Amino acid sequence: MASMERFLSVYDEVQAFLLDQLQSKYEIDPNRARYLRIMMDTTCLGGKYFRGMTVVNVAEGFLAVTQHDEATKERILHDACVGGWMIEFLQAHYLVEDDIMDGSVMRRGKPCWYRFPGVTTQCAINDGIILKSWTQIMAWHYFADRPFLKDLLCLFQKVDYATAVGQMYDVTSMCDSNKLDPEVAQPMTTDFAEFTPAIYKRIVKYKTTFYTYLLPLVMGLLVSEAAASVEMNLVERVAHLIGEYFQVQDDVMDCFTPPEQLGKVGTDIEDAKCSWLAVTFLGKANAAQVAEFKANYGEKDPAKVAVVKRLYSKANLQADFAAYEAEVVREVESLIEQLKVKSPTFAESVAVVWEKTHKR
Amino acid sequence: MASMERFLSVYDEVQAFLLDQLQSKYEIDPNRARYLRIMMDTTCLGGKYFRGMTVVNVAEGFLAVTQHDEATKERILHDACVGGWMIEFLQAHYLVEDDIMDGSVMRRGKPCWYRFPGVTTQCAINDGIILKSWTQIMAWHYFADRPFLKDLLCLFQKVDYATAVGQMYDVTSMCDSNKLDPEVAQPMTTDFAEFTPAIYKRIVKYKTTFYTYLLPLVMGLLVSEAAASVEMNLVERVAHLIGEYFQVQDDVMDCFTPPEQLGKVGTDIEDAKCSWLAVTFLGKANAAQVAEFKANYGEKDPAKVAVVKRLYSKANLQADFAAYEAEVVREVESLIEQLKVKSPTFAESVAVVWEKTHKR
Ligand SMILES: CN1Cc2cc(F)ccc2NCCC1=O
Ligand SMILES: CN1Cc2cc(F)ccc2NCCC1=O
Ligand SMILES: [Zn+2]
Ligand SMILES: [Zn+2]
Ligand SMILES: [Zn+2]
Ligand SMILES: [Zn+2]
Repeated sequence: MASMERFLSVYDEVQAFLLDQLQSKYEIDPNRARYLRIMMDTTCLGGKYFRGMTVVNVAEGFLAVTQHDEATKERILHDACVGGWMIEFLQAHYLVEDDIMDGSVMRRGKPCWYRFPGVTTQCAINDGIILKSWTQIMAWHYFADRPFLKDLLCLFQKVDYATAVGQMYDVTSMCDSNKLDPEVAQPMTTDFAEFTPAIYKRIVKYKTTFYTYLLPLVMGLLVSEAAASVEMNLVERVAHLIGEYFQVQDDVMDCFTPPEQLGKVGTDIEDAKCSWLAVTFLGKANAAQVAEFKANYGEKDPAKVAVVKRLYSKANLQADFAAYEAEVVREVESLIEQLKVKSPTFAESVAVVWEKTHKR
Repeated sequence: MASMERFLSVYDEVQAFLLDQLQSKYEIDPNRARYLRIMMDTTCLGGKYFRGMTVVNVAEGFLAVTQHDEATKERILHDACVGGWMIEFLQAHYLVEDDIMDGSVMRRGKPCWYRFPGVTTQCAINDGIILKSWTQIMAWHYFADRPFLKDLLCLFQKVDYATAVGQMYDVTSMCDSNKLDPEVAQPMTTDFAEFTPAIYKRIVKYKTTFYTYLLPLVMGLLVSEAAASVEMNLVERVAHLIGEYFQVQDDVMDCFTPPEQLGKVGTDIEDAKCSWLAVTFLGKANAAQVAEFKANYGEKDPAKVAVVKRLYSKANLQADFAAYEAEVVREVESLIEQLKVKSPTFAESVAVVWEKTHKR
């Protein structure tokens, strides 16, 4: 069976399971079950399934070099699909909540969930809670007797928690640290002293790389019982590197990709986000460029946003990006090589993850 | 050592642990650690700690009848305190999110977290995420080698999930079920056909009773390794009964308790909530009373809210409440008795839970 149709089939199975359970054990009525079915479909489906499919691809890699009964191959691939859906639903939780937090309009060319007319924020905040709760229900049901259950649940929590901490680093990225204070409304930075590579890297490492790259890779290893085929520090290092690159591309596209192609009107400039473009621009600007950037950044006014875009275009940030891209190619290839000392197969899965990231 | 000072001491310990961990493993800076410290204190502290202290009281009960080394008594009480804080932090997560969902103003005579000037909804939604994530971090750290870890984490998830499903039942309680639909803005019910005792009971069972009563009782049993001293169906039945009673009192107080004493301006009438008062009023009203109630319920207009209050006062709902209260006294005493077949101690803890509920 091809991997993607397996993966999509298991979505239907897990949906049925969750909704059947709500009816037998949580007293749900058919109309609220329908509401939850629609919510799940709307929030979990229509992406590329990169994260969840990575769990399946890692597991397929190991299957090709490990002796197993056919039933065992099937069980492992079914666990990989379940595990992939936990990651997709964890993503779904964060997109629902982040779109409410950020007052976002669209996502993927469709309205954010909370903006649907029969949803509203009141329900959507709790729908997003449910999305994440479903990841646990899946796990406890499908993995109750599995030897990797403990390790999988402990990994998943950590990644969830890293993610939430990353969200805090992101939403507070335009504030001056020494001014954080629940009692006092937070001004935007005026010096941009915290728009540094190291501070950027911290935001991205926690907000994206743990759930997007580390967790799919390591879930593949756990459902395969293959964590001893790898040096976990190397898996972490490569995940964080690749994940950083992924976000740098997202940052660049928020600004320069046509909204119809983006799926989204990009607002990083108005939102005063600590983007790769802002940081890299500040890393090369002269005094006058820095002052013009300060006078225009983090303002809804379209005349000012267009000044920030003009500054970025004039500053030749494509040069810095190809330099960055070169260095990431270097380091990711070094790490892949180090990953072959213990697992050629695993290193090859990492290669494929890198290729899918480095092209899109 | 007295139970409450133990419990409060363990709060400080767990706080220190969480913030120290953020610094050593999650790259946090001191100012964001301070923000999280303040958030934790503001959201987790200043209640009565009923839920978390119930875990400690159940555990104390078992200690008084079970032979153990002093070090083991200390370990059990420390686990009970940790477990109690997981419940308090789970509550904190739901109050933060529910206050944002409901557009609430105050809670306990202080502003809702999201309304603090340096917080805002953008941060508060994610602060509430973190609150719940901290419950898992506590568990994995303090209970990593404990034999009850699996059972505790599986119970906790279920209770979390019941809670979220209860929140969905509550936020959708004024809608007609057959009209739920993400695509279509939801009208308030005009017939109130779903304002029934059974429908009310379902809302309350899931939204409150699992986290408020079931989880503290069963956590006490798990940290005591005492789940075999009870018939779990009886613990569930008693939890749900007592929990229902608790919410009926909250419902009555939302309407009739002075806001300065309530901690809150009560808005259940304006919010068109399926409250015990609404249901019980509809269960006894004549046609004219039902029509006046329909013309006035679920409106912000203070003239209409005062009409709904007048209808409730005229309808002598105190009578129905003392009748309800009588029946709950009957059934809770029956269940306590059934709980003595297997554990006098456990039954006595349930008695104390009932006494603290039935007086406040
Ligand atoms: C717990 N902590 C952060 C972390 C979070 C995760 F999600 C996954 C891995 C790691 N490990 C790196 C450092 C550490 O020990
Ligand atoms: C899982 N489900 C609902 C439930 C949720 C909980 F939080 C705790 C207990 C129960 N048990 C009653 C019925 C059932 O088996
Ligand atoms: Zn965001
Ligand atoms: Zn972006
Ligand atoms: Zn609410
Ligand atoms: Zn209330």
